[PDB]
Amino acid sequence: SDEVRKNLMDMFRDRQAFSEHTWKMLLSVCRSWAAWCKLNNRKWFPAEPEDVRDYLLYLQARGLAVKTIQQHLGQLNMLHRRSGLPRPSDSNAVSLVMRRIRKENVDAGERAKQALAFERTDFDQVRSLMENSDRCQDIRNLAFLGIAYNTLLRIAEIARIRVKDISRTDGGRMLIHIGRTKTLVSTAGVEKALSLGVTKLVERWISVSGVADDPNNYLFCRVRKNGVAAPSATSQLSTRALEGIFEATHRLIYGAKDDSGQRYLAWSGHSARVGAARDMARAGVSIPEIMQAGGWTNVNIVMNYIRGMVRLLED
Amino acid sequence: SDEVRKNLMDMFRDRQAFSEHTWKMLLSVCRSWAAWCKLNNRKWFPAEPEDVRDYLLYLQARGLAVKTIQQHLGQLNMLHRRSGLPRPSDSNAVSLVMRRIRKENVDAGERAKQALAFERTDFDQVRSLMENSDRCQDIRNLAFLGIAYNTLLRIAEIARIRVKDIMLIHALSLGVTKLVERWISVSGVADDPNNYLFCRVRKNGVAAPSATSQLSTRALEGIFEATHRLIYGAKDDGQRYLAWSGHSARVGAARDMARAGVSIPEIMQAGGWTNVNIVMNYIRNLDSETGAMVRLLED
Amino acid sequence: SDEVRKNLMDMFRDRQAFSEHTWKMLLSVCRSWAAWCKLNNRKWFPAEPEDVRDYLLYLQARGLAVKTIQQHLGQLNMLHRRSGLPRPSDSNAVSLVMRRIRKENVDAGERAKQALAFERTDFDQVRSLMENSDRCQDIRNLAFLGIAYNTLLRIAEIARIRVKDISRTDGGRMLIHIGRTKTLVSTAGVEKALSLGVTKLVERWISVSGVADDPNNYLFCRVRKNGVAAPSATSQLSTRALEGIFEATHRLIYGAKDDSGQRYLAWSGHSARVGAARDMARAGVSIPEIMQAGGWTNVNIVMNYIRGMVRLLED
Amino acid sequence: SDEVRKNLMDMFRDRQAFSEHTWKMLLSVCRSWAAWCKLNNRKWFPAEPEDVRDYLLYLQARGLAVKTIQQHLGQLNMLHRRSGLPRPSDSNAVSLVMRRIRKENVDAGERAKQALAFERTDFDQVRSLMENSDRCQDIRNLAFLGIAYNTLLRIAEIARIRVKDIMLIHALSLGVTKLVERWISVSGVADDPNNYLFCRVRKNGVAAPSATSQLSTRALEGIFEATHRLIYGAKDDGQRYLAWSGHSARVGAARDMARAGVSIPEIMQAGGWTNVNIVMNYIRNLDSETGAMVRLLED
DNA sequence: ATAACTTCGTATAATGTATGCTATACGAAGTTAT
DNA sequence: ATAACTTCGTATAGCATACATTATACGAAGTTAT
DNA sequence: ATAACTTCGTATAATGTATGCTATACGAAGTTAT
DNA sequence: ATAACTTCGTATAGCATACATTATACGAAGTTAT
Repeated sequence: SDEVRKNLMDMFRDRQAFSEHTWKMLLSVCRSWAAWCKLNNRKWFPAEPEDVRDYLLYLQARGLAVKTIQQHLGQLNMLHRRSGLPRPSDSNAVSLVMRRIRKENVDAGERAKQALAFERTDFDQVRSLMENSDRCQDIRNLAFLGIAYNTLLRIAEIARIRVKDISRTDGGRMLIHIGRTKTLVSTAGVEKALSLGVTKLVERWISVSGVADDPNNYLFCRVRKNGVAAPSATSQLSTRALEGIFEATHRLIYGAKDDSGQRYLAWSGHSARVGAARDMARAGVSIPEIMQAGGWTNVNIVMNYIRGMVRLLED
Repeated sequence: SDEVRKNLMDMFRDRQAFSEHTWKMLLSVCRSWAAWCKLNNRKWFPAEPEDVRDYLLYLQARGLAVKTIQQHLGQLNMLHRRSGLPRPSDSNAVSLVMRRIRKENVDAGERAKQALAFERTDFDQVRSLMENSDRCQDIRNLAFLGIAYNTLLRIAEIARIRVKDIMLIHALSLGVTKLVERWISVSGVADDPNNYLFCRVRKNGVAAPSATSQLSTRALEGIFEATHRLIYGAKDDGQRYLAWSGHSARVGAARDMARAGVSIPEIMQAGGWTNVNIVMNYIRNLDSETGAMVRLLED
Repeated sequence: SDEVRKNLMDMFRDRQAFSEHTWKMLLSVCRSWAAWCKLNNRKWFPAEPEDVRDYLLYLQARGLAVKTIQQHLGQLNMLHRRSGLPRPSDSNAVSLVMRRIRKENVDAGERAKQALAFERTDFDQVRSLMENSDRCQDIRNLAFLGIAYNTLLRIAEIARIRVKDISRTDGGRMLIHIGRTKTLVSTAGVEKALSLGVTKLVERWISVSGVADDPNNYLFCRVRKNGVAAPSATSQLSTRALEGIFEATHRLIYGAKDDSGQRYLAWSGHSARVGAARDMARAGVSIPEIMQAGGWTNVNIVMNYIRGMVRLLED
Repeated sequence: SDEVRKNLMDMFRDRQAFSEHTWKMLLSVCRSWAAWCKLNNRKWFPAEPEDVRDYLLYLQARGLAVKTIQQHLGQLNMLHRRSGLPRPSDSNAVSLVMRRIRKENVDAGERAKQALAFERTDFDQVRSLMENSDRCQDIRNLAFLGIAYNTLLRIAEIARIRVKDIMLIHALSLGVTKLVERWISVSGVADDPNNYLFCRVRKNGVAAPSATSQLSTRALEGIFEATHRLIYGAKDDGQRYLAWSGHSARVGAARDMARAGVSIPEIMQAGGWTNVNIVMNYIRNLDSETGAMVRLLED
């Protein structure tokens, strides 16, 4: 069909309308789906409902998580819907098997996971250890951890900060302007206040690195084995390296991980959010304020992160 | 008709897409609706709008709650979506009657009901009455109440509890932890970790632990009812919530939890709620909830 | 067209799906529109866009309010949409003239009106005067005014209360259950707490009237010239009489109205809402709580009811 | 084509359905889009999707804000709805590009701007500098600033103020009420109640009251700009908000109003807001607004 | 030679909610050991 | 017979997941100034 | 005979919000009295 | 000439009203136990 070829060419040509992560997973699912179709002598595009159902069961049988199985279906749905075609999910054979895959796996004990928490006590501990270091990598890392906990920003947002995005309060506290997040894409954006303590950690980093030479340099950059920073206004410190800082900091304090293979055995990119949430709840900060602080325009995710009547039952 | 044959095969093949409780309800609504169709000379499948409308009015006449009538329509809608057929709810007729039936029943003064509170005042009173009893069933029945009150767990949740899951149940009170021990002793459930914590107790007075079979939720409701009949005698003279039942401990738990005064999201995470709707409805007739105008008028 | 005849017959047959006020205005607009069409040799059903435009201009020229002109268009839109036909508003000639009618009238100084407020001071004043009366009509009236101010319920809701809808708190405060309102139609409904003061006023009314003989008797009923109440479980005290109480109470304290002809010269059915709102704001009750109290699931209307920097500009 | 002829006649007949400001913008967007179409050999009416898309990219290249590009599309959409024609926004192409253009400009670090605060610190400083001046314009300019700060009225609102509407303006400060009097005297606006409170003042130094003509909002913006140039000299070295302008007094008013600390719905009803969005954005970089985590970290 | 990355691919979390699904209710028929 | 349940059917109260992306998680392989 | 209604018809308020409409911004061309 | 504006065009920030009912507002005419 011609319309399908054009609808597809129009999405491609304007791929920037979507996140590059959306594109990477579109292709990754398509490889995986194409691979399966090839094994089974099956036509991979206009995907056929029954073929998709079998493929999802196949993923279930490979022991994959329910949310990953949902990702595959989702990308397949998108590809078709934007092609002008009906979704696999528009057929009962696929909608029904997806429920089934969910209900069975859940009933077998499968559960989504959460980032191990990075809380105030952790930050205070890491800070008391590292704040005496004159190594430039230690000063960067402490400043990062501090921003992460303070703001609840996601690692991709922290990496996108440039020097010029940093303003100030009357009191001297740093304010960081954030344009794009996962949930919002506007020119207003949001602004994030830093405590005087975290502000100092950041100032010290700016001072030792020299990132403020260009207002367009990214606040965070790499540091090579000789403690010399490498500011850049066109390449950012990768979110993988930001993950590494979290992981290195955990290892510093707790040693090496298991060889179990499981995720979330050490701090990760989302550890400061899970932990700042818990800390606010524990401090009696209001449920709306917690939401305000970590960009959430609704309860739920906060609830999962925050999870004794016995107090009452006694006299 | 082949596309409905396939769709019905799709349904049967992936039946595990829905709980067995869902299926029973679907089946129950279909029997009822088919029976009516025959009685009244109508074809039950595919459901035509004028017949569904008339059927809904018949259910109204029969005296059923708006929510019940919504169940019958919803199951009918499901039966048609998982065939290739159009939902009766999408006919203009059925849409209109359901608006009518809803506004018309509320006018007549129909009200949602909810579990008669089982509160501290009631738990202590029961504790008193059968604390110094040596009958196994009394010992089991105090343990159950203790857990239901203190945990706010639903009855299906409590039937699945196993002794290996144990005080912390995957947090209990002082005197509730002691009471669940006195049952555990006399019952002998500790013998297999994979035994269910609660099990039958027969007329001889001996307990029968089991890893394969759990106490039915009906039995657990029975414990609440028997505890009410014990005190207040044969159930009130033919409607609902005239004695305690499953949720009674949940409803009553929160009422004391708020009457004692503590954050609502503390209450919510107690029962595992995340949509305050329901917790508010349980707690609503308490003097702490009377709102700004009472506070202003009293000054 | 047959479909049109059936679509119309289906709406009629299930008219109970709509409020009887919706039906009364459907017919009232239809009379008015039919009358105009007849004057001008014009077919009134399937209404023709240009005919409708002329009719709205005609209403503007008769000096009617913008919201009444909108009511006429609205009922005409409903009639057609539920008939299966396109709305007059679906045509540019009608959408455009409606904007114009709004913008011009507003620009000429026309403004929507509000109920004159019935506030705490008014209630205290009326109460101090009438609470010494042994007339049964005075006891009813004081109890009504008190419920109206306490609950912010609308007059139709107050009239629909039956004795059995009245429960109690531990403290002794009356609670009234309300099923249907303007905004909601559910079997849960809402419940409304009464202060101890207002509760007493109500008890006294129950005692002198004898409305509690039947739990199905309406709380409020008529009282004849000899002070004998007439409880009923099938006829309610009309909302027009409830309006009269408000108007009689105003006259008692302030005397007769102007002969200007304007609305809102004395208290009315909505006077207790406008006034309880103002009182809460003035007392620093939270904006969300005000909303909670008068059934509003959103700000705006509260704002209009609640309407010196100079405090700040001075030292 | 006759149905578009009628629809365009519908538009012209009921033109008062839209403000003249709306019409100017519509006209401005149409000229621009027609000019482009000719330059690039495309038909400007009816707008085909691929051409609108290319036109939107051209606007991006031209360096315009996402909000500007939304204006051009919106006016084009209006032009097509009030004809019988389909909105270009409803083509898949245009939908995609607008997503792209938006995400792509935010990436590049484009930011909404807003009026440079005019706050107490600034009002007192200006008061100082031209309080003891006897030039009419200085006396008028202090009165205007006084009102703008104290009322938070928009400039179009202030141009329409008449002396019969007057201190209460259908509430002013002590020293602002005094300053508006000293202008009223020297100006002689009190002479006709239907004179506008603010009027021109010519190079000779005499005022010209008028009931028919008001000060343009451009003049009122001019008062803000002249007051900035007076102090800080020729405007900052080619973009926006480098001096005060219309809303400057509004933005600056709330900043002090919150820095001084008072309820946000008090602030909102001051300026006539009812959607906190904007008031929050003005007040946001103040130490009182730094949120729970700063409060927690500082302990 | 190696610290400290980057780039990459599979894997999976997260982002809000309305009404479609799944719970409890409870009279009562059925079942089994005492 | 019957206590003390289980299974059932159908009433009614009460949760949680499908939807369309966009983000992180983490081992591994390539990179580059020391 | 009349208080205290009821019923009724025209008239109009109210009920929530998203993005379509209407504001301000500001360089600059045009205008008029000094 | 030029101060001190107004009119303009096009940029960008910021409100408010169309949508589908459902309710009240109030004078007037009919009603009914005193």
